Amino acid sequence: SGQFELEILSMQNVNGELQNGNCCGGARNPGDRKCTRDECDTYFKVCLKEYQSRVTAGGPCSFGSGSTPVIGGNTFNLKASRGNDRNRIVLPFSFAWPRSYTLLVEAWDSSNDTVQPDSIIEKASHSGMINPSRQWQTLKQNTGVAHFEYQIRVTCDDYYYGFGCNKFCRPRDDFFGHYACDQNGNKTCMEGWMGPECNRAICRQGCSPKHGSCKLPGDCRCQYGWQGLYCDKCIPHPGCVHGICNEPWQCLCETNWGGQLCDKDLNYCGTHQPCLNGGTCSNTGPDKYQCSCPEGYSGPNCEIVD
Ligand SMILES: *[C@@H]1O[C@H](CO)[C@@H](O)[C@H](O)[C@H]1NC(C)=O
Ligand SMILES: *[C@@H]1O[C@@H](C)[C@@H](O)[C@@H](O)[C@@H]1O
Ligand SMILES: [Ca+2]
Repeated sequence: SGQFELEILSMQNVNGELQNGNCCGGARNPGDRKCTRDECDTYFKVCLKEYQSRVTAGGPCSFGSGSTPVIGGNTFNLKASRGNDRNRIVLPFSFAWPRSYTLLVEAWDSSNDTVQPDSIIEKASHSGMINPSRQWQTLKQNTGVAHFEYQIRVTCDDYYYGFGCNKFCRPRDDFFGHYACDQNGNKTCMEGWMGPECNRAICRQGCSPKHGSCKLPGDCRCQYGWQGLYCDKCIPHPGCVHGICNEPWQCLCETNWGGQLCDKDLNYCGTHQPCLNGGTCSNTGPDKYQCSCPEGYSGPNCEIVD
C-alpha cells in the first residue's frame, strides 16, 4: 500500500496565454501583444499510468488521476511555501509499485462564467523510474511560453516495506507471533521464539524431541506416560515394585523378582533365610521355598524340635 504524491512549486505565464496562442479569456492588445483584459485561473490535471517507451497523449490513467482547484493567476511561486490540500495531488495504490510509470501534468485555465470552455495553458509528460522514498524529485516544464515546476515522490504506507511498498510487517506479541520488524520488513523473533512467524516456543535445553513439547518458552511438557525434567523417563505401571520400564506402563522385573507387578520373590531363601536350626533352603517358586531339616527337627522352617 502506497502513495504517489505530486506538489506544484511554481507557475510563470508572464503574458497570460493559452497553448493555442490566445489569451486566457480576453482580447490581445494589438502591437505590444499583451493580454491585459484578464488573468489565467490556473489549476492542474494529473494522469498517472503504466510505463510507455512511446508516451501517448491520451489513454486511461491506470494508476489514478486528479486535479487541483484554481491555485493562482498567471504567475505564482510556492517554493518557500509548505504545500496544502489545494496545491497537491495524492494518488494511492494497493498494487505492488512497479517503479516504472508514465506521468502527464497539465496547467489549465478555468472558465466557469463565460462562452468558452476550460483551455490548456501547458502540458508536461514523461516516463521514468522511481523507488519508494520520502525525498521529493523536482521536474520543470520550461520549454514553452508558460513554465511550471512540480515535485513527485512515492511513499509506503505504515507497516509497508520494499520496492513495491507491498511487504507488510507490524510488530506482534500474542498467539499469532512474537516478533519485531527489521528495516527490510523481516520478522525478528523475541527471545524464546522461533519459526517464520516466531510462533514456535523454544523448549528447555535437553527437552526430549520424542516426548517433550512447548506452549511457552523454556518449558518441557511430557507426553502421556513420560516424566522427568527433560521428559525422557518412562512411567512404570502403577503398582510396579522391583521392576523397570523402557516404554510407558511396563513393569519388567529386576533379577529374582517375578509377577506382573514384580512383587513376587524368586530368591525367598536369599532374602529371608527362613530355615531354622541348620536346615537348608531351596527356592521353589514366586514367594516359595522348601526347607530340608537336620536330624531331630520338623515343620516348614525346621522349627519343630525333638
Ligand atoms: C529479509 O528481507 C529480504 C528483502 O525483502 C528478503 O529477500 C529476505 O528473504 C528476508 N529474510 C527473511 C529471513 O525473511
Ligand atoms: C542342607 O541340609 C541340612 C539338612 C544340613 O545338612 C545343611 O548343612 C545342608 O547345607
Ligand atoms: Ca479563465
